[PDB]
Amino acid sequence: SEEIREVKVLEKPWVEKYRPQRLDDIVGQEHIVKRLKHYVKTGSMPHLLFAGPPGVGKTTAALALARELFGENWRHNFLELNASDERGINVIREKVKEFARTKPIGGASFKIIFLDEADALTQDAQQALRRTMEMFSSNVRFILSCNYSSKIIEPIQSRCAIFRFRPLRDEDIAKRLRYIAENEGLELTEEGLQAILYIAEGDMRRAINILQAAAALDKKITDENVFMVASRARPEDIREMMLLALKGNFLKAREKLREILLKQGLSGEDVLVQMHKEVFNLPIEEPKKVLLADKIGEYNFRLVEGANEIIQLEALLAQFTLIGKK
Amino acid sequence: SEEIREVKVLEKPWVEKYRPQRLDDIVGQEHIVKRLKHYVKTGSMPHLLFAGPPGVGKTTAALALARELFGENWRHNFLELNASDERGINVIREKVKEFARTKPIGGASFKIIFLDEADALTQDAQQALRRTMEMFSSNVRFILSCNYSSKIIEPIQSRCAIFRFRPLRDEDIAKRLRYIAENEGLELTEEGLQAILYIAEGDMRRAINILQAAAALDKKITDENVFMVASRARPEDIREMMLLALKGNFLKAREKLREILLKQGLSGEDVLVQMHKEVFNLPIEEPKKVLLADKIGEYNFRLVEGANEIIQLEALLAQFTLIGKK
Amino acid sequence: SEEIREVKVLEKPWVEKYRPQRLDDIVGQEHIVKRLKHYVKTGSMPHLLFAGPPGVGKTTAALALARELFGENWRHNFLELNASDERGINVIREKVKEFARTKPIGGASFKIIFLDEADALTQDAQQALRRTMEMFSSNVRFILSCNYSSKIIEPIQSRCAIFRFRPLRDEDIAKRLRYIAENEGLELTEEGLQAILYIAEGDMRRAINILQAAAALDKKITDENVFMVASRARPEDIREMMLLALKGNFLKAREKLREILLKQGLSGEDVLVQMHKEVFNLPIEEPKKVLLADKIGEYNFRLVEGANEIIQLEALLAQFTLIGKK
Amino acid sequence: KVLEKPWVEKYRPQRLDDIVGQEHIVKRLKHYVKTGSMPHLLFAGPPGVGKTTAALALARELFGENWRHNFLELNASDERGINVIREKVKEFARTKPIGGASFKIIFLDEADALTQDAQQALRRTMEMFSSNVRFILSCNYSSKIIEPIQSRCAIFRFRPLRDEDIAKRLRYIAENEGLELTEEGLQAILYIAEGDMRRAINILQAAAALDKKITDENVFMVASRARPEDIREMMLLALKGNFLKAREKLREILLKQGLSGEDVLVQMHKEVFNLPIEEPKKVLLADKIGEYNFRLVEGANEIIQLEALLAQFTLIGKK
Amino acid sequence: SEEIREVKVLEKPWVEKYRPQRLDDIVGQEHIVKRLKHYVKTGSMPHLLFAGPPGVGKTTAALALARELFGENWRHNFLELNASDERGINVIREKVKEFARTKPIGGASFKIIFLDEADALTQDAQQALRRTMEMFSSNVRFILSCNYSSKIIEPIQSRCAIFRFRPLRDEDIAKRLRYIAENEGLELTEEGLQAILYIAEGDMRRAINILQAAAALDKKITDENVFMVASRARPEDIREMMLLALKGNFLKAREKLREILLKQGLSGEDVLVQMHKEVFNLPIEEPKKVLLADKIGEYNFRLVEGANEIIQLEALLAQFTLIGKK
Amino acid sequence: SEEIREVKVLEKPWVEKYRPQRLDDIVGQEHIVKRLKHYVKTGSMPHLLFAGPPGVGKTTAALALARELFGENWRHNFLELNASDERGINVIREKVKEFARTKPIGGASFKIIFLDEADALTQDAQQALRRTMEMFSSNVRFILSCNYSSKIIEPIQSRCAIFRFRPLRDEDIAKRLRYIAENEGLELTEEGLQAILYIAEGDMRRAINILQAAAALDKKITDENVFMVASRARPEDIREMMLLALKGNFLKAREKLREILLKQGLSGEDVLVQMHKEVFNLPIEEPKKVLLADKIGEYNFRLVEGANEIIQLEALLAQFTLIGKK
Ligand SMILES: Nc1ncnc2c1ncn2[C@@H]1O[C@H](COP(=O)(O)OP(=O)(O)O)[C@@H](O)[C@H]1O
Ligand SMILES: Nc1ncnc2c1ncn2[C@@H]1O[C@H](COP(=O)(O)OP(=O)(O)O)[C@@H](O)[C@H]1O
Ligand SMILES: Nc1ncnc2c1ncn2[C@@H]1O[C@H](COP(=O)(O)OP(=O)(O)O)[C@@H](O)[C@H]1O
Repeated sequence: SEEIREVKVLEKPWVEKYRPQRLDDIVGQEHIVKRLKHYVKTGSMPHLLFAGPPGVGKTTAALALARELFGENWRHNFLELNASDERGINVIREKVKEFARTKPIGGASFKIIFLDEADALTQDAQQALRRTMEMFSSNVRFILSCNYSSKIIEPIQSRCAIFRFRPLRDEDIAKRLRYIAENEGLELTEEGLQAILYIAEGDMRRAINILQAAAALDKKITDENVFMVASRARPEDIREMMLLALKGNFLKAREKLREILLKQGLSGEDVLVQMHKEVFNLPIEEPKKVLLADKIGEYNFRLVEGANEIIQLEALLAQFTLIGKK
Repeated sequence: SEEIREVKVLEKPWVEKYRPQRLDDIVGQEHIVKRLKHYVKTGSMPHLLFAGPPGVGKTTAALALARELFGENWRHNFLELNASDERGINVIREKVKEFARTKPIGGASFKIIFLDEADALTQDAQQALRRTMEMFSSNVRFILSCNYSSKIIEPIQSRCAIFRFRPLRDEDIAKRLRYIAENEGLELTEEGLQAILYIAEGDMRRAINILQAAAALDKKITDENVFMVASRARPEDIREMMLLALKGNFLKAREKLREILLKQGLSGEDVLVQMHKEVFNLPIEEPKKVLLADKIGEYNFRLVEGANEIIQLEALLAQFTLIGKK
Repeated sequence: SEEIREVKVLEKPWVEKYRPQRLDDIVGQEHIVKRLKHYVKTGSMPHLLFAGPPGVGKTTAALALARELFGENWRHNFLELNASDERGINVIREKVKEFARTKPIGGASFKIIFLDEADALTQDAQQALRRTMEMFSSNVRFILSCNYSSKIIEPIQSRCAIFRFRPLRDEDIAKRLRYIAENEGLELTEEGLQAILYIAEGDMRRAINILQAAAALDKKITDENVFMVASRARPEDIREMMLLALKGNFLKAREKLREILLKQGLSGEDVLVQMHKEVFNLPIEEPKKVLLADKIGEYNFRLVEGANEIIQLEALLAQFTLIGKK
Repeated sequence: KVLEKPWVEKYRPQRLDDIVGQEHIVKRLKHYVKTGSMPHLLFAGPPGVGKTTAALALARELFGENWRHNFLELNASDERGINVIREKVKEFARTKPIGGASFKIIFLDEADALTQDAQQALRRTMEMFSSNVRFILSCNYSSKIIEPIQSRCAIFRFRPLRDEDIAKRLRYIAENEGLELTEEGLQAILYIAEGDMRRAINILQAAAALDKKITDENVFMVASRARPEDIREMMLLALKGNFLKAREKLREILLKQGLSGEDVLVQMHKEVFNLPIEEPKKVLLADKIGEYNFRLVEGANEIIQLEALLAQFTLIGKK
Repeated sequence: SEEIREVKVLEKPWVEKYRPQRLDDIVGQEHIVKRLKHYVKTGSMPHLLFAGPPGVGKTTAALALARELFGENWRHNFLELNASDERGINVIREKVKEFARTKPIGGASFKIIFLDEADALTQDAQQALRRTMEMFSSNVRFILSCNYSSKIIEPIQSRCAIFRFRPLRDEDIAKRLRYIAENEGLELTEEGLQAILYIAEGDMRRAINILQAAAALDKKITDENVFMVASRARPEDIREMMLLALKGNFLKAREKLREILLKQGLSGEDVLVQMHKEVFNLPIEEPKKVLLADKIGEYNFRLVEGANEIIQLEALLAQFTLIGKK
Repeated sequence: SEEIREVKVLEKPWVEKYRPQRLDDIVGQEHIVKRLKHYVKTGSMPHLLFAGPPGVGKTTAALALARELFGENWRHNFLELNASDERGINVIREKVKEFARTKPIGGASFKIIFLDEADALTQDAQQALRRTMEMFSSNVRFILSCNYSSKIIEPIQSRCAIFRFRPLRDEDIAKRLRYIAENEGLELTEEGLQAILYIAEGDMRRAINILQAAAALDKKITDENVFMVASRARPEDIREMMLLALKGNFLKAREKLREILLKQGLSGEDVLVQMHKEVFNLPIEEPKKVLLADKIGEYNFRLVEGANEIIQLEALLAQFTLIGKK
């Protein structure tokens, strides 16, 4: 009757389907929320600037806040625009003037325009936005999302309360993953759990995206699949490949590299990045880590210029055999 | 010579003549074929993301699926567009805009678009295709081909079923080469065969294009003609050249090189890639292989850095900055 | 009946709320102001050129000169373009053809175009400007802003009344700090005051913007809050990181970088910028200072060109460990 | 009209005095007409500077209205095989002249293109019908022609034309073909041709192929070279300390004109000395331009890189 | 009915018209002449290896030898071939087979095959020659010509009598020239002769070719014409360009270079060779000559790789300005 | 016919005229020659493995072995192949089996196949040789040549009698040179002999060539002719030149190079070869010797690629003084 289990899990993004709906559902940002609640509890708040990584809270809170601030009106008093991609037409001109001119729904004191990826706007775009901002201050309240506050011109920055979102701890990312798992028919094995936490590195959205894609292959989330979904390899394999080289077993490490490459089908950059991570979890004297670190930097730049992936990766492993002889 | 033979033996691409038209006519991608058959046998499939090398199954598996799904109605329900060659993102979100606006043919529930070289798209481009993908999510199903899944933005990957195509085994490649050989009337010499395998190293397409090419020169497939069209020197020659130089006969290694570059007029990268390969077929101590591998990586970069004019030009402008303030 | 404390402070930029609105309200640069009062009480004034540090008197003085020569419409006879934020000497020349186009509002002898950072234009550009300055000379007067009168060409300078502003002392702007800090109800801690001073680097505007942003974070203007909003790290922390590297403590330097990166949430460019500034306050010989300073620029080039941030940033630390040894 | 015939082959000098800028050469050429005696001639230099103009202009004065036969014009870059160069000549310099002088002229355009052996064959052919015909070999560098042919030739080195010379000629074509030669466009055509008269005539035309009005824009547009002002700005930005914006402008240029690393590179080379900076800076830039031209060159010399690598094997070879 | 002198001067190359006919006429190769005379005087002669520069006596000697060995029969019994495959190694070993499979004319005991540029053959080729050499050793006698004996394989070298030709002293060259000047009614000025000798550096052929070229321009041989037809600028001029660049006048040096290039019409390599010849004749400190010699070597190699000449030449001049700042 | 002394000397290469005929003719391997004679005495031998450097006795002895075992029939029973020559050894494998097929001529018990450079065979290649070593062990006997026995697989080593040839010594080489001098009517002087020994440095083949070449100029072998025919300058001269450069006397070095070049007419490479050798005989610290040597190698590469000989020689001498004063 219905579609296949595969399409059922791929249709709607788990990232959205399970985004917390209230400032009390959000996690790991405890201090950030306390500040936000104060707003909703007193119907008073200035323009906001949410700085930090993607998938750690920002837009979840930008929505939750509006929700607890307008109840059933959030959707009629909250304009979500994405500066960068610019979803649609001139999503920064005639669109706003409309929303901005009308009034809030309910006894609401103001509206909210959530400009996501604001730091993607040129200095000029930000100048215009500065005016377009102070223009309807009385009616609209801005919530600017960005990677780095230092990428937003000061005129705009001085009119905002700065919030700095940081990565989330594993436990928190884990609780959410365990929940989505149970409430989806998944058999989240612990190996698969750890495999997701490690890669995700504190980015909730990222962990979810890996969890979902994983489930599409099978309801039993195994680490082997966590790795097949992300262009990732087993952290254990990457280390062996390096140690083998360091120890002096260049040919063998070339062998290992060949396997990881064939099994995972990941890119040179993918391997390089994993290499840069595992190198620091190696029983190697400090001085060798210094040399290793420099080499990874240099080879990363060679890849950027277009150098041959396999040739460069093998030349890097040989460098390891060289740094290993000391 | 061959009067008209060199007109019929090469008028139609043997890759688009002997290309499997049935999922079960595909070799090497077993577990992938299994999954694909399950789609045609349910009428439901989500968006597809095909990751791996070229000429190894990705496009024949797209067509062999359109066939088993649209019967003779494939040429009108299955569209193929190259993400790179195509003018741009817009032209892309355009051609599909008119294709996915009219229902299928033959009662098929949906039509299919095949975006080849999808990772060739910029991030912004992948943002456009993303929206367009969701826009026509009911009428059309997308099959995105890419060299690495890690070069496709997460929003799109979290909506596709991931498939990883690996290189075909030499066995299967030969099985099909003999076939095409018989039905085409060719003296498939044991030599010329091994050549094509050694050069193709897993790439079905590449192996065929070469086979057909050598045939276009002479009905009898000689490893001589293989290397000729293959634009690759004889491994024996490459190894000799490198071995001579290693012995200490630079002057002689250099003549050998000149000859090669003279005969088949290969390229710097051609020779380099062949040298990278043969380093591991030489009778030398591992430590020497370590060095040679490092050196070949280095000259690969020298070649790359040389042909990357923008990187050079910008490094120049930066030199100006350190100068214009001295 | 009142907004929360956070909203009161932010509502208007303190840099304006404490801006000498009149010529006779400026303190510190007396000799200069008096000369400016000669043009207000005479009606006649030539093209001008202000020389001095940022936020030391340049803008506040020019703005005041538009209130005593236009009345309350200091906005309909006073343009404001930034030579460095503008394309070139065309988009700028065009803006002067649309401003001087229509005679000054009311009975106004002429309008005024405050070109900020004029000495940021190339000399071929400073020519076109000199050409444009005169052509409209009649209806519009200019107030070219620069950092050094010497960075302005001859054709220009000879036509301007050179006003030079002296860098306000460090404990000088401190006055206009403890003031506003007490006039706005703030427990401006001594540390924090010093922290603002270190980052302000002689610019009052930046110093005010930092207090306002810091005050919005809490009543007590602390150092932890001056950095968090400034998007910078404690100079001691930067230097300690660089020093820790030079000494060969690579591993420790890494963690310092991680901490800074994690907590303060800085950007690679942010870090690289602070590294380049704290490298000269190092208990190190000048020769190493220049080398290190160039390495920072080398790795930034890599970043500008697409290299991986954490990989390169750490590679840079290793260069430090390596350069320390030599 | 419109574009019936290339201004070049149309407004080409017919007399040795119609030629300008190669005075030392013309004076020597008019000594041949004056005595009716002349040896094999060797013309070396760039294209569009006077070589063929003189070849024709000379043959006209040595044969008069009757010179269309006493002048077999050939082009060395012919069908791979000089076996066609001995039969076509076997009968040309076998048929003595009449009406003209005591000999015939065979203008072999681009003679420095022949291979060693081909040139040695031309040395016997040259000597074969020496009494009948007289050769006029045209080349880029006389150093490409074998000495046995250089010693038998009177050598003339055609230099690039000066601006004043080229300019006026363009004018005497504009004011007779319905054209407006403004100042922005003139200084433009000149700047790009760098003394090449054929080029400055193909640029004047192509730029007028949009309208008689020759604008500095129509000029750079038709041609490849980018706006000197742009290249110059980019460098000043860079020099001024604004690497980011310069990088930006560069992309522009490339994105616009669609040029190569070397074209842009030569253009930079040219404007460096045309910059408001002190001399010492020009020293450092000059050095830096050379360095990067070398990097680009080295990067593309696949033989040198490969042999450098084999030389390295030799090193690694010694255990 | 005569011809203009310019015409009578260019009818036949003087290197030929005046090439010595007898061994006794040959100059500056005393000892060699004697060895060869002993062959004609005894009818006994082995294979020969003539090593040395071009235009100093090798060919003349080979010919003069034939003339004395075969009288008028020298053209019949003496065959010259350019090893530099004036058609291809074999299609040259073929021409020697036809020529060798026949009896000598006039009743002489053997014929001569004079190989020009033997040292231009690869080792494989030189190995084939050694065979052909041994094959007809009884009928033919080979005279192999090379720049350096060390470039000919030992097997061949052992079967030959080595003759090491040297450059000719100026006196020797002067005589010949003044002789030809006498016989051609030219005015060889002291200066013109000094120029010719300077430029020829001992190569008789070269000297005579310059004389001839210059005579074609005027019975009066002036150094102005010598330099002009020899495509070399005068020493004093090259020295000026260097001293100009060396004292700080880079812009001037460039100009001078421009003049030389345009005036005399040299090449990039021509200027470098001249600079190398003249740099040691400058009133400069030894440490500077050391840095300049190193630079000329570096730039020579850049030209060898095909770098742009003007760009490299100006860049080299800039190096003179830098080195110039003691 | 009665040719002059010279023609008689160059009649045939002395290396071949005096090639050791019998095992007692061989010089310098006394112990080995003893084992070899034992085989001829008993008419039987196992497979052999010759190890050591080139031109020191391996082939010579192998041939001398075949001559004594087979007498006049050696050429029929002794086959010599080169392992490294893959293509040829395969396009001749048929001939080999043929040699191994037919019985030994003259009634001898077996034929010998001499595999030169047997250590250029891979592990599998060596495994296969072993197969055919046993296969025909009854009719043919193998003599494998290599640089190191350690490069031949244990299996194959187990089946052979190992012989380790060592370098020859001046004394062995000098005795043979004396024998030839006597058997040719030469006046071998001490200076001449020591000169030869010095130039040949352990190479018997080269030593004989130098002697023959010198005998062709005179019957009295002087150290003057030896250096000349060998195209080498006085070793003291090369050393003095380099020492002069190193002390900082670049100009004197240059003068010396001039004198040398004036006295002989060597090539850039001739000089570099000698420099490369004499640098190791300078009273210099070893690390310097390695620098200088590397440097000569670098400049030889420019020369081989077409650089200007004299310009590079001078640039090289400069590099010496730059290195010295450091
Ligand atoms: N504290 C959190 N609690 C629960 N889910 C979270 C939290 N932070 C992020 N997420 C998840 O990550 C996704 C990314 O949105 P968000 O956190 O606002 O970051 P961004 O600014 O990159 O959009 C959300 O859809 C949500 O599922
Ligand atoms: N020693 C010499 N005596 C007389 N003429 C010489 C001598 N050396 C060179 N020449 C002249 O230089 C020309 C070059 O020929 P030659 O000396 O044989 O050198 P190559 O073998 O390089 O051609 C000859 O035509 C001859 O006129
Ligand atoms: N003892 C010797 N007596 C005479 N000549 C020798 C002797 N040893 C080597 N040679 C010379 O060296 C050449 C090289 O052969 P050989 O010594 O067998 O070494 P390889 O194994 O490298 O071939 C011989 O042809 C011969 O000219």
